[PDB]
Amino acid sequence: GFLDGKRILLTGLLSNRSIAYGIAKACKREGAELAFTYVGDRFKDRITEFAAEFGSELVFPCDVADDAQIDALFASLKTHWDSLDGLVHSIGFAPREAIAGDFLDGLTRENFRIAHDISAYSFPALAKAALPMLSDDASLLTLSYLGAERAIPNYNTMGLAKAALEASVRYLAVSLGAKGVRVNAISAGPIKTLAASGIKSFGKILDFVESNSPLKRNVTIEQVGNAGAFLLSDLASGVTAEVMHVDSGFNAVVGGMAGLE
Amino acid sequence: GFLDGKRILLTGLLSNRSIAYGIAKACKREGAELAFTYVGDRFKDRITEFAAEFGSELVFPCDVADDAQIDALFASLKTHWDSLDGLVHSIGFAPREAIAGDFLDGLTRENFRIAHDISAYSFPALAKAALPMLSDDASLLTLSYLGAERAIPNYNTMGLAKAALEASVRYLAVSLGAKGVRVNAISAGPIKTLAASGIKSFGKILDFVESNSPLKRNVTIEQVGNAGAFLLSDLASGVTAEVMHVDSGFNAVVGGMAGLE
Amino acid sequence: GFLDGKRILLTGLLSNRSIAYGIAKACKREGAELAFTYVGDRFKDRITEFAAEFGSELVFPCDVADDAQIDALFASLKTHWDSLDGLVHSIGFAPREAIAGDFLDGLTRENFRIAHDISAYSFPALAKAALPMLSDDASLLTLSYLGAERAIPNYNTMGLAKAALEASVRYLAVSLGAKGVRVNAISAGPIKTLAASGIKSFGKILDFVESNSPLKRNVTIEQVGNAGAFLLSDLASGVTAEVMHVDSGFNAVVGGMAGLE
Amino acid sequence: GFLDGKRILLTGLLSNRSIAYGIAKACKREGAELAFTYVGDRFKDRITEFAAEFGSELVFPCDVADDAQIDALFASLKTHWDSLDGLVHSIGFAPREAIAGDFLDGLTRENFRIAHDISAYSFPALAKAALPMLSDDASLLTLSYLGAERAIPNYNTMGLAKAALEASVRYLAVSLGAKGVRVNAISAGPIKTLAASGIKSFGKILDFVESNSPLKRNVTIEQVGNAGAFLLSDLASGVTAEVMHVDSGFNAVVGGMAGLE
Ligand SMILES: NC(=O)c1ccc[n+]([C@@H]2O[C@H](COP(=O)([O-])OP(=O)(O)OC[C@H]3O[C@@H](n4cnc5c(N)ncnc54)[C@H](O)[C@@H]3O)[C@@H](O)[C@H]2O)c1
Ligand SMILES: NC(=O)c1ccc[n+]([C@@H]2O[C@H](COP(=O)([O-])OP(=O)(O)OC[C@H]3O[C@@H](n4cnc5c(N)ncnc54)[C@H](O)[C@@H]3O)[C@@H](O)[C@H]2O)c1
Ligand SMILES: NC(=O)c1ccc[n+]([C@@H]2O[C@H](COP(=O)([O-])OP(=O)(O)OC[C@H]3O[C@@H](n4cnc5c(N)ncnc54)[C@H](O)[C@@H]3O)[C@@H](O)[C@H]2O)c1
Ligand SMILES: NC(=O)c1ccc[n+]([C@@H]2O[C@H](COP(=O)([O-])OP(=O)(O)OC[C@H]3O[C@@H](n4cnc5c(N)ncnc54)[C@H](O)[C@@H]3O)[C@@H](O)[C@H]2O)c1
Ligand SMILES: CCc1cc(O)c(Oc2ccccc2[N+](=O)[O-])cc1F
Ligand SMILES: CCc1cc(O)c(Oc2ccccc2[N+](=O)[O-])cc1F
Ligand SMILES: CCc1cc(O)c(Oc2ccccc2[N+](=O)[O-])cc1F
Ligand SMILES: CCc1cc(O)c(Oc2ccccc2[N+](=O)[O-])cc1F
Repeated sequence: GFLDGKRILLTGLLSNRSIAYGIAKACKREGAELAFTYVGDRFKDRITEFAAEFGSELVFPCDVADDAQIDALFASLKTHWDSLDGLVHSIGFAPREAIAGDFLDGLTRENFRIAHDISAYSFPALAKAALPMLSDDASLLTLSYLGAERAIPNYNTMGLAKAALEASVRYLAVSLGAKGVRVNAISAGPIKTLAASGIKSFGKILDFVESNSPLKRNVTIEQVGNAGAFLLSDLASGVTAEVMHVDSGFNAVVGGMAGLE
Repeated sequence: GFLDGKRILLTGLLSNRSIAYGIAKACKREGAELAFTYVGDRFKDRITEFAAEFGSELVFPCDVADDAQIDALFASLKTHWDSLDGLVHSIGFAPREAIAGDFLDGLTRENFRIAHDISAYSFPALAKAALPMLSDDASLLTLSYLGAERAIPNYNTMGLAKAALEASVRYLAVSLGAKGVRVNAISAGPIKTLAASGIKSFGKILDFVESNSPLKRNVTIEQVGNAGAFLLSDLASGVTAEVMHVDSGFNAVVGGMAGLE
Repeated sequence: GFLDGKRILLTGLLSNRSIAYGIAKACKREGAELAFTYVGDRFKDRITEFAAEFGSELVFPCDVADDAQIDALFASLKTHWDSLDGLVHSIGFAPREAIAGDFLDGLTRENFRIAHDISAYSFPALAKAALPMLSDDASLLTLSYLGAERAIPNYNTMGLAKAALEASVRYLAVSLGAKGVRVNAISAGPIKTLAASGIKSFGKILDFVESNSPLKRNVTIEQVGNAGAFLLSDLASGVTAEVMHVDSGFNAVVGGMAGLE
Repeated sequence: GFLDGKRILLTGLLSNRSIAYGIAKACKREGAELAFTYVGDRFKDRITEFAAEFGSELVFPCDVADDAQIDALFASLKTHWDSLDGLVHSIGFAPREAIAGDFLDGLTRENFRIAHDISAYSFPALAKAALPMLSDDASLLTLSYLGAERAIPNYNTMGLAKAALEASVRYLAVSLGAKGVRVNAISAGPIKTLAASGIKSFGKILDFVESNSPLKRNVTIEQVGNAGAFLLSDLASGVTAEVMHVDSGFNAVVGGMAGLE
């Protein structure tokens, strides 16, 4: 397909319901060669299997809290791939209390720190670490959420982190653009994933979106994935510094103002 | 490719440098069946040829100033196509003085009217007229410009018109979304086209973008086209009500603040 | 107060519940000298009284559909005021069907035209007509609504018109800024006014905002008015081309995603 | 004036050119009672003097890196003021290399951390710490910059930090709004201040803004201050979760596309 020959590294493939699984599946379909990261030796087995069902045996540990692992990841990858065409950043984290209840109740310096460190800093950090082996027409993708633009209940500290994440997309696009590398994000709609379990009221959000988005339907990892593959391909070569919504248009409306119909 | 079987109507193919030419070329490449509109019997010959080099003999007059022609277009098309999968709105107009010099000097009620009528109203108007023969997973595309979001010199009345155009994308996405039809826009960067001749300082804008966009390069009708084809395809089924920038990221920076280096 | 000596013309004072009434009241309070417009000889009596309770006897007919009345308004005003410090644009209109039910059902070329003509074009048109007697530090205010930014049910064609209105703010700010005149808008929240009667589901919107805005309360013409007076004063001299929300922060959240609590 | 009786705490008054100095001066003028913070015992003398020229003897150390000082600040203030009506957050920091040259060259985990910790986290942290003594109609103000919205040369890591700062405004507005407290920001234009010295190319930016903003002029701490006082007053009671530009409209244009005139 439109990603033949492209070599792409995917982070954040945790289960068969992960957004990164859908992106991987679309990229593979379009002819990319894939490689994967995992967090912690315990998960090496599960990820090696995932990579195998995508025709890949390239897996590398990367806890983004750890500078050593970030540098090692790309030293390791470089032994297998001379150059890297795509990077998918599809990871994040915030302590329970930082994404539950009131925004201030759950706010601490450490909660703020961790959330921004893992969910925002890790993207340009991965970009920097990958730069030497990035090809000139490389493309970097990250995943964001509407909670960066507007206040969403329980999203809280992540919203702050995502807004910084979206800003890093713009600074990264400038910093890497002379060379030719593009940098974008997808602002995905609610998808039932493992991470989604940390958002109490996710089911409520999910229902609301289904009811109120222009398409009257929620998105899938296939849809987010197909847009992933697009942004990562040369079809999207005129596109950088862009936060693309894949949320059935939910971002663009003001919904739920029917009154107990 | 990813538009096999899709039947798509393109407006605004005036020359081999038109944005609509690039979109057509990408769609054809991806396996779409195409049909075209032209303005005025004089141009029937030139467009019939364009359609022929895309493997199509379906051409239909449509001056969007004229309700009769809008209704006739889709009565005519319906005799050849049972259903319509894609509509490309790539047209517009504003009187010379409305896009030259000071915004107020060139402002008149008629200039305002014409500009909005042709450049903004015609999109949902085409959408409405096409609705009966639109398939459920149809996709409608229009072209906008950064002048809708921020004041650009000489763009003037068009900026107002484009902002209304971008709003119509959102209302159209809601209005047609229950049925399943998606509605989006591409905010394209400066491209040397016939319409571009109406913008004095286009060459200056073109230079500035090349110099200051993250990618340090201007876009092409191929790049805008590839993103067209994407939005029009099922790869973009999670995407509606979206204004997608295809401008090498220019929208996202504040450029040219080097001082006589 | 902070508008002493300022001479300000207000449009759109229809009743004691009009947004323009609140703006007038705040400006008067802050020491402005006021003048008013009315639509149609029938309403001359009601407006002359309103002006009297603001200490003013300056009233002038202005149907913004009519170029003659726009030019006459400022010829007339010029006989009483040597110079103009403030202009409040607080007017608009769209045919019933254009702001009811589905966006496409109510869409016609004439409905589009009228809506944009009265609600959007009239602002820069008033600005142009007023320019000769505008003082260098003059300030122009218009009123918009969140329906310009995001699709709101029933708002429909007005949303398109408001988006053009908000764009005209930016082009006007550039066009009049060298001279020193500022141009801004207030994106007001839902307020029970005569115009509000044209929006079926206004009560529903009103309830939703009260329930879901950060302040858990709706705004008043006093609040919109106080922000009016601010923007019109020299306190706001660093501010132009700005769309300021006065809506208890409603614009900035994603509300109502509680599920049948 | 319009802040009589209000008791307001100001952070970030470092010199007579600080933005916080201008805000203080406007608030005092409008009848507020003021109190100030300073960083480090060395600066106690300079700030005690500043407070004295505003009729205040209330000064309190607060290095926002330090949880102990944040809690102590409001224990101390509470001994003098029963309740707090206003808080001005006008502080920040990023290591030299984090705001110089390329965005990636200067990027480190620690640089990211410090920048976000001091420039973004400290605002809601101050809000939380102040909450018990905040009155119901209290108002909190922070200062941001256009670098949060679009990539600006050399702004780099601060841009990320400011975007998180602006998001915290929205989450804080929701979290504190039921009680009635408002939370806003001013996105100020370039002003020659001590902090400005950390931005090489500040003079270039300053020149560009003067040349290209709609008002053809830069802003002052008086202008930012007057808008401060506004947001902090009951005139702005309909306004929360708002990022208000005070930058002569620079944000709203695309400037400098004249070509070597
Ligand atoms: N699911 C949604 O509704 C939704 C919507 C919009 C955006 N997103 C975003 O998409 C991305 C993926 O999340 P998801 O929905 O696929 O759920 P997920 O749980 O499947 O993926 C989360 C990933 O975060 C990774 N991760 C956590 N801490 C890490 C660390 N220290 N180092 C490396 N990786 C770490 C996990 O390993 C996991 O793969 C996230 O950035 C998330 O914010 C999700
Ligand atoms: N070229 C650029 O720099 C640029 C950038 C962003 C957006 N756009 C937009 O892309 C679209 C296409 O313009 P272009 O750049 O391809 O130049 P173009 O001249 O090739 O296309 C303009 C089209 O407008 C059509 N048109 C004018 N009046 C019409 C009417 N009454 N009825 C039907 N069609 C009419 C013309 O026939 C022509 O096909 C426009 O909407 C334009 O605003 C252009
Ligand atoms: N009330 C709300 O909820 C709300 C919210 C946001 C914005 N707005 C806007 O505020 C402005 C004022 O409306 P309102 O709420 O005060 O209701 P309103 O009915 O009191 O004011 C409407 C005004 O429109 C004027 N008008 C209509 N046609 C006109 C014409 N051809 N020429 C001159 N004037 C004409 C009317 O005379 C009337 O004064 C409008 O622009 C409206 O869109 C209202
Ligand atoms: N000057 C500009 O061009 C401009 C433009 C937009 C926004 N801003 C913002 O306005 C705010 C004020 O900066 P400024 O322009 O007045 O310059 P400034 O140097 O006068 O103010 C900076 C302040 O940061 C304070 N600060 C630094 N580290 C601190 C810490 N650990 N704890 C407490 N305070 C600390 C300093 O004490 C100083 O008062 C900043 O947030 C800045 O980002 C400035
Ligand atoms: C409500 C939408 C949503 C957004 C996320 O960023 C998301 O992913 C996370 C949520 C909380 C903490 C960390 C993550 N994450 O994987 O980045 C899950 C979701 F369901
Ligand atoms: C500066 C970028 C630009 C934007 C357009 O919308 C554009 O197209 C038009 C310009 C003026 C009037 C009408 C059109 N148009 O074809 O819609 C051409 C351009 F060069
Ligand atoms: C839902 C909020 C709202 C917005 C308006 O612009 C408004 O004013 C109008 C509504 C429809 C047509 C015309 C106007 N108007 O006075 O401009 C009334 C409202 F209640
Ligand atoms: C270019 C405009 C500008 C923005 C700032 O946030 C600014 O303030 C800082 C700049 C760098 C680091 C820290 C600060 N700060 O005081 O928050 C100074 C500026 F000149």
